[PDB]
Amino acid sequence: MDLTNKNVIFVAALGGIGLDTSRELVKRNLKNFVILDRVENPTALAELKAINPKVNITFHTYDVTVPVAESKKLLKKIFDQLKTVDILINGAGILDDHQIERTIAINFTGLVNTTTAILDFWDKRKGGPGGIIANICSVTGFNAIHQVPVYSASKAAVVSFTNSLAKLAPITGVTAYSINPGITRTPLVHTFNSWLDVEPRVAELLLSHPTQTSEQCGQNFVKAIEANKNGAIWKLDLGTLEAIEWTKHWDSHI
Amino acid sequence: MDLTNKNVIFVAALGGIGLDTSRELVKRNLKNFVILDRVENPTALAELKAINPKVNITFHTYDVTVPVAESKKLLKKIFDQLKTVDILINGAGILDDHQIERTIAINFTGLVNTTTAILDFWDKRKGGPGGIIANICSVTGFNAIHQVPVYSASKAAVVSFTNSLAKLAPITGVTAYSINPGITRTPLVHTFNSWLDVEPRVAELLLSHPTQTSEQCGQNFVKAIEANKNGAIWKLDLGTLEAIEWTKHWDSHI
Ligand SMILES: NC(=O)c1ccc[n+]([C@@H]2O[C@H](COP(=O)([O-])OP(=O)(O)OC[C@H]3O[C@@H](n4cnc5c(N)ncnc54)[C@H](O)[C@@H]3O)[C@@H](O)[C@H]2O)c1
Ligand SMILES: NC(=O)c1ccc[n+]([C@@H]2O[C@H](COP(=O)([O-])OP(=O)(O)OC[C@H]3O[C@@H](n4cnc5c(N)ncnc54)[C@H](O)[C@@H]3O)[C@@H](O)[C@H]2O)c1
Repeated sequence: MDLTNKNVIFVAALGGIGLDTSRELVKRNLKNFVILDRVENPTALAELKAINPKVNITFHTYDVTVPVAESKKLLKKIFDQLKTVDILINGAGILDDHQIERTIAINFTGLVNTTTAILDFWDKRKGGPGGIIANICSVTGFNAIHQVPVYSASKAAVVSFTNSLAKLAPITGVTAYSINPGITRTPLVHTFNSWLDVEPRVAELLLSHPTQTSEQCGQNFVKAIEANKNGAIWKLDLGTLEAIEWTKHWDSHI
Repeated sequence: MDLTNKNVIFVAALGGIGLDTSRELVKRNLKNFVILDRVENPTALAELKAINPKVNITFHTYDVTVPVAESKKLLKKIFDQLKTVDILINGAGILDDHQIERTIAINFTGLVNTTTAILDFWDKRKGGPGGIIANICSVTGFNAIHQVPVYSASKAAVVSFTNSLAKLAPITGVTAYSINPGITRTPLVHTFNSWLDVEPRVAELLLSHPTQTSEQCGQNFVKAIEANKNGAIWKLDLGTLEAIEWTKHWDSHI
């Protein structure tokens, strides 16, 4: 996949991992880079506009906890403007296991709802052109940080969901793969709440082991996009990029 | 784990898999068998009472979509009466990928919230005795039925969540294992909605392959309880019982 003159929507482009991924994407000579995020970051937006003024960067306010109808409304307006959208990147995430419902709504439900909304425009069954979805999950969706079990469970949900999207590609025309960063030095993991405070020092303990920077993660993120492998499960851990194999513990046979 | 004179709470005991598991549990000479389910099934309750009248069977109305505080209120009352609860079984589940939010709230969030509620009474850190949690998940949490990707992703979440609980047992005193039925002939899978109707015949196609009855599933369910393995991931597929090994794709090192 050649990103030149592509139309990309990035949900939550202006967060730690997002911003660094966004800096790399804008170097690729996108036609349109649409940022959907809950909160404006004018600094980050100004930066990204500086990096490559050939790219048309647009920002819409977007909370992923809104209902599908709301997402549909917003996507209609984007599709109306741009006509075609090549790539959707779902990047919204909260780490805070004192916030059980909000964790799940943002990390899992919200990702599912944006995806369901964009399938209205993409589904080949309704005559749509198909599309590519890049889901930011997490290595914690493979194997939990069990001191943040809710966070990890929500990421396990999106890894599964993403795997199922990729299997639906022949019906929907929409391919999908997950991007799963290992521990990355962003503000998200700087400090955070463990579930029932089983481990109040969970951030300090995590950053006592090998981490990666946002930038190395950013770089590998765009490489995974350009590889464009339907069904890939990308691990971006410790500055590297690798596709993991999902264990087949059971098969539905359909 | 000898079930004799134990106090068991079973969330959603009166459903297809539930009822058949409940029939086997009441044969074990429980002191107290507390059924929490959204809806009364008097027929099922009468049956269960008939099977072993030595067991004290109690029914409380319980929707798992209520807030933790609500679950805490209800559990307080139960713990008040019984004093001690040995085992909590979380069995609520809906299969219906036209109901995205409800699927996630019931299958994932609700499980997480009941668990979080009961830890108030169990957590050894608050001087509680600890406790045992049996989570009914699903083989779809290992490997999706991708025509019901939301359902599968919700079950992947609770598999993960349950694995993490088991790792937290040294801190909380609460051990936990999942029970993961293969396709079982209950009403749940008789007919159901695929996500975006990618496959309207998903039930008919699933029941064209080897299934198991509720009864064989029920029997194996109680065996897994009696094995009482913290951390176990029980597959109950095709009339059998086996613990699967979770792939270590990534380690947090904490
Ligand atoms: N940092 C890590 O170690 C790490 C590891 C694995 C996976 N992840 C995942 O990577 C992504 C970003 O993580 P990060 O380090 O950049 O965290 P971060 O705190 O820097 O920001 C994550 C992004 O989520 C967005 N967001 C949060 N709630 C939202 C909502 N309701 N609607 C829209 N956007 C919302 C924020 O605006 C931000 O842009 C998330 O999906 C996250 O869970 C992070
Ligand atoms: N039948 C299968 O093939 C199968 C396979 C694997 C896992 N499971 C899981 O087993 C559990 C029950 O499955 P089943 O086949 O017996 O389904 P079922 O339709 O017969 O009933 C499931 C139970 O969930 C309860 N429930 C639903 N919403 C609830 C809510 N809001 N609050 C409280 N309880 C609620 C129902 O009342 C019922 O007791 C679920 O976790 C389900 O997903 C089923």
